Amino acid sequence: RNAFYRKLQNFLYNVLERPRGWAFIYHAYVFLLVFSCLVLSVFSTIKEYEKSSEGALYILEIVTIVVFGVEYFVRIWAAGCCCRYRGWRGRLKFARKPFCVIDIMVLIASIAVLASALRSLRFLQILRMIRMDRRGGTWKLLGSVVYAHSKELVTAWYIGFLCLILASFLVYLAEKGENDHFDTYADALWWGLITLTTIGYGDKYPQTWNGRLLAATFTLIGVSFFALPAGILGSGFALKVQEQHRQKHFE
Amino acid sequence: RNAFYRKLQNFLYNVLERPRGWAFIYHAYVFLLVFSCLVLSVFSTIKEYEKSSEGALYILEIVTIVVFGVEYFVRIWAAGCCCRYRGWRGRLKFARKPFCVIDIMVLIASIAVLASALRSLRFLQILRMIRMDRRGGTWKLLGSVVYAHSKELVTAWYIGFLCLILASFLVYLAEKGENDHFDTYADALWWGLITLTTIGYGDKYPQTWNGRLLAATFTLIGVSFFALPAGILGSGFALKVQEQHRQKHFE
Amino acid sequence: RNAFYRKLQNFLYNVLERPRGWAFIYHAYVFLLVFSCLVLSVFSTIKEYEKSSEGALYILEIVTIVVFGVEYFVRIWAAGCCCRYRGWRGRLKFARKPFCVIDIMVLIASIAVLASALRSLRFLQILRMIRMDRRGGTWKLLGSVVYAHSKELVTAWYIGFLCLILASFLVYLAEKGENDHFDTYADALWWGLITLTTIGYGDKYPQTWNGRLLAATFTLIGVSFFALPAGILGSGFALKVQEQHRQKHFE
Amino acid sequence: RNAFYRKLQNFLYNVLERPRGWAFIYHAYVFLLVFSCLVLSVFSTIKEYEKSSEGALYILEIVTIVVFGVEYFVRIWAAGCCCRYRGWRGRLKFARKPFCVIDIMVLIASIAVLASALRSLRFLQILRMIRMDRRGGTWKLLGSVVYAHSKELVTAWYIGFLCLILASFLVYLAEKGENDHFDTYADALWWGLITLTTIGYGDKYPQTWNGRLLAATFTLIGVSFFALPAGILGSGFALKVQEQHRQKHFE
Ligand SMILES: C#CCN(Cc1ccc(F)cc1)c1cc(C)c(NC(=O)OC)c(C)c1
Ligand SMILES: C#CCN(Cc1ccc(F)cc1)c1cc(C)c(NC(=O)OC)c(C)c1
Ligand SMILES: C#CCN(Cc1ccc(F)cc1)c1cc(C)c(NC(=O)OC)c(C)c1
Ligand SMILES: C#CCN(Cc1ccc(F)cc1)c1cc(C)c(NC(=O)OC)c(C)c1
Ligand SMILES: C#CCN(Cc1ccc(F)cc1)c1cc(C)c(NC(=O)OC)c(C)c1
Ligand SMILES: C#CCN(Cc1ccc(F)cc1)c1cc(C)c(NC(=O)OC)c(C)c1
Ligand SMILES: C#CCN(Cc1ccc(F)cc1)c1cc(C)c(NC(=O)OC)c(C)c1
Ligand SMILES: C#CCN(Cc1ccc(F)cc1)c1cc(C)c(NC(=O)OC)c(C)c1
Repeated sequence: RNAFYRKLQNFLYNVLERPRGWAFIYHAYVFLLVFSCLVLSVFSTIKEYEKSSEGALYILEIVTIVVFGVEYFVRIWAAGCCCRYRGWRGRLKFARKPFCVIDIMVLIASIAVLASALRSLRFLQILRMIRMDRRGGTWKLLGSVVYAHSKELVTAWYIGFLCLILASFLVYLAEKGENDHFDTYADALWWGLITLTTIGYGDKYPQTWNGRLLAATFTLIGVSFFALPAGILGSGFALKVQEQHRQKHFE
Repeated sequence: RNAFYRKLQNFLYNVLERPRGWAFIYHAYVFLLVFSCLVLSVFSTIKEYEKSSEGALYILEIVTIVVFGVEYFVRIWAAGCCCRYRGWRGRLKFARKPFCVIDIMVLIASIAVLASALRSLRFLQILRMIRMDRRGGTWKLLGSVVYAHSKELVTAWYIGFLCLILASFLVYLAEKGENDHFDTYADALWWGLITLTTIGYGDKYPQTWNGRLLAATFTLIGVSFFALPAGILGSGFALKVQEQHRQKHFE
Repeated sequence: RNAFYRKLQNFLYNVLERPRGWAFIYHAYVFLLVFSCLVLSVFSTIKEYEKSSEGALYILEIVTIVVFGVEYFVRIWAAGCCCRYRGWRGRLKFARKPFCVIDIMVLIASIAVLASALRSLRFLQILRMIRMDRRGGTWKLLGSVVYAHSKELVTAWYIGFLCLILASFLVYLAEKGENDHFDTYADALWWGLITLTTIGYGDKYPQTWNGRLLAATFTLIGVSFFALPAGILGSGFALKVQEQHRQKHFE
Repeated sequence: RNAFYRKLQNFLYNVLERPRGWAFIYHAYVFLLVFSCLVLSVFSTIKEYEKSSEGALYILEIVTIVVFGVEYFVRIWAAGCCCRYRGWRGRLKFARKPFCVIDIMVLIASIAVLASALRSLRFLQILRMIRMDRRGGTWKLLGSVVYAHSKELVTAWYIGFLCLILASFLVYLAEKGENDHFDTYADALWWGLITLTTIGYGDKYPQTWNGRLLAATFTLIGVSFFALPAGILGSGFALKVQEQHRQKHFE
């Protein structure tokens, strides 16, 4: 009874460790559970709906603690699949990795919390969401694509900042006394930031003909130069996928 | 008198079934008719304009029922073009497909409705709009492009969610008591969602210097990381078109 | 004295007709003049600043009429450069083209107007702006790129429309009586259109927990599926430039 | 003691002049210092927080003056690294370049200012931010990419302007008397500009059924044709990076 043993250990370590396919289904389900916990906590932040929120949240938190403990133990057991971590010493030295210790300390802290502390619960929940990666692949990919396109990101940032400063100063000059919205340069800078991002709250906006005339040009330039970085990064990601796919199809 | 018979049957089945060219003109016209029906229903949802809207909608609904019935019958007849569905048995077994039964049940239901029920009319109208595809090609193309770029979509979603949570929490801390807009963490989360998408209703916005200072950075990051997915998918679609066009030109 | 004659005629026809380089400077200057005329008319639409607006606009309109007449006559004269239009008969038959007759009728109409009619001035000014192309190249390029990417434009439009309808209906159901903003389905549709485009006026927005909860998902999907078409078309234009540049460098 | 001399001079000139790698760390730190100075000035523009703002700003301005003077002198000394600028005459003729004279005059002016003048401080601070490039590389790259994609930028601008004019005029006609927001054509143009950019202040918006019906189409077209330029430029930048990277990898 060792062929089935090794088969199961291999498959379980592969699914729980770096997955590639349908193994993501389990990760999606556990993510959905933790997300439901987070949403219930957010609902518990209110007074009207506090009752039902805590009623569900208590049992859901117990369930997620049970699930996380079981997952951690099965991961520790299946760690013997890799040729490096073998035996008692191998599994003992496996735990020294940052993420395993993070997991064990996290479940210890949350079990202590559950057994005015909701702030700690929020912190631990967002930290668990941070833990979802477990390998920093997202950060590495983002850093690679950002470094590849550093020159254009820098030029876009430079020109956008210059346009923001110029537009804010000109509008502040043109509407110093005729509009109470722009009473200090800080207010004009806030207006420029909120308009060149196209958020447009509406709390501030030019009213004199000078301000509207100057905006009709400077906002037209600034909106594009503020949307540029997202387009650059999206095209970078798409081109990287294209090149990777063609290269992998070659070999 | 069978060469013309087969010619007409072939051409009509090709036009009514998968079209490639000017056949889309008829589809566009029928879509325009159903869209006019939908708009008239929306106008009939109001009390001031109920009279004229209903007066037009009755006859337009009758016309569209007639058109859909004629189209269904001619499609059933022309189904004999394909080598698979032939004869009485072939045409009888043709109707078992999901979309043909959907069409027949749909026109039956709408004719029954026309012969406080406007909710059913709305449901059936949006269902007809769903039926416009008839092959799920849109869904398949979207799924293919999404699967191809899954890694970058995931990284963008992860970083955007983290930025949203961090910004909302920091602003909520900075404006707990000095601004009545942010009285619960749910309100801060709503503000963050509405600002990082650049919708910017204006119902909530920071007013203290802390909130504005923290936004000036976190919204700058979050707006880009929330615009990223659309750019990624658009570039994916464009690159897919380029590769498909070059490949088809090769052969 | 015929080498200089032909040299000047060739150069002037090339600059005035399809330009390629610094010839665009003259076009830019004339565009700036007509744009100034338009802006002065817009200022004349107001009562406070009517005086100075008309004072400048009268002389500017006279100047632009003079310039347009001179340009039309010199174009007619230089039309003899092309091997097709030659001599009296050639130049007479040249005028039959749609744009030349448009220009002559336009300057006739504007000279008649200048010699409560400001509406006609606005119409003729926007028409002159339309005339700026003179070849429909913009429309042809747009049509080509749109036709190339028709399938993805259609899928994006389909999914975006479905998302808009679903989100609007769900929010209307969730906020029929608890929010006076959503009192008819037309209002909910207007809100959905204004939110999925990220315009976000703020005149309408959900207030109940149901509406906010449903928006937190449906707007996240819809904003991306509404931004998709612009990204698709921009990537199409960029890829077309890349391919054209490489092809021209090949030959 | 001349091998170390030349080694240090070479390394310092390379780091202070065109950098390529970790040399950017020093530039980032000096940028952070000047940015802190700017933010403190902006805070000093207010009356409530003037005290602490000026208290920090005085010493920070002294520190930045010291740093800039030291940097200028060390740059002048290290200029001897280049084979062109050598000796007393070489270093003397080095200063004639626009940026060196700009820097020396700038530090002279700021030292004079520090030894109701805050407007001059703002001007000199934004000018120092302008000086951050020192080579105009950002402007050259932007100009190159803009020139490469000139045709599509022009077509997008043309169609977007036409759509803006048409939509504004139609909405103004449809809401001349029933909505006080649109009382002059200038107001309608302002509304169109603020809506087609998706800024959406909310100060103006259609209320009659005509205006909403016409917007539901014209804004849908205009939003895409106004977002087009940023997407075009972003894709251009990404494709330029791809081609440059492949070409450099070739050689
Ligand atoms: C102003 C501006 C942009 N920034 C700074 C910046 C970057 C990203 C941000 F998110 C915020 C601020 C910037 C601009 C330039 C030209 C350079 N180049 C340089 O100094 O080399 C001599 C550098 C090193 C930084
Ligand atoms: C254009 C413009 C403004 N800037 C530059 C800037 C910022 C702060 C300064 F103090 C000075 C210059 C800018 C713009 C965006 C969209 C982002 N976010 C982003 O790129 O996400 C990927 C950032 C990080 C900076
Ligand atoms: C937080 C976040 C994003 N999401 C979830 C998500 C995705 C799309 C949505 F639209 C909404 C939520 C996410 C993030 C990561 C790193 C992973 N990777 C992983 O767990 O493998 C170990 C997965 C499987 C999902
Ligand atoms: C960035 C960001 C936020 N997220 C990720 C997210 C969402 C919910 C969570 F609970 C957790 C993480 C996000 C953003 C967009 C634009 C979309 N829509 C889309 O991509 O359409 C193609 C989706 C589906 C998710
Ligand atoms: C709903 C939706 C989109 N539209 C219509 C549309 C297009 C552009 C607009 F700007 C507005 C409306 C649409 C959708 C599909 C699936 C098809 N395909 C089809 O019928 O072939 C069988 C067609 C022909 C049109
Ligand atoms: C997604 C979405 C909505 N739709 C589709 C749609 C429109 C009307 C219907 F009645 C039905 C379906 C849509 C979206 C945009 C941005 C545009 N404009 C554009 O693409 O400019 C290039 C158009 C022309 C249609
Ligand atoms: C209207 C419009 C766009 N513009 C002007 C413009 C450009 C950029 C701006 F930011 C602002 C205004 C424009 C349009 C066309 C067709 C041409 N072509 C031409 O005249 O050749 C005969 C030119 C030379 C300029
Ligand atoms: C589409 C549209 C409007 N236009 C064209 C236009 C402008 C003024 C006119 F008077 C006439 C035509 C437009 C749009 C944008 C985003 C920008 N900014 C930009 O591209 O940054 C890179 C500019 C410079 C012009």
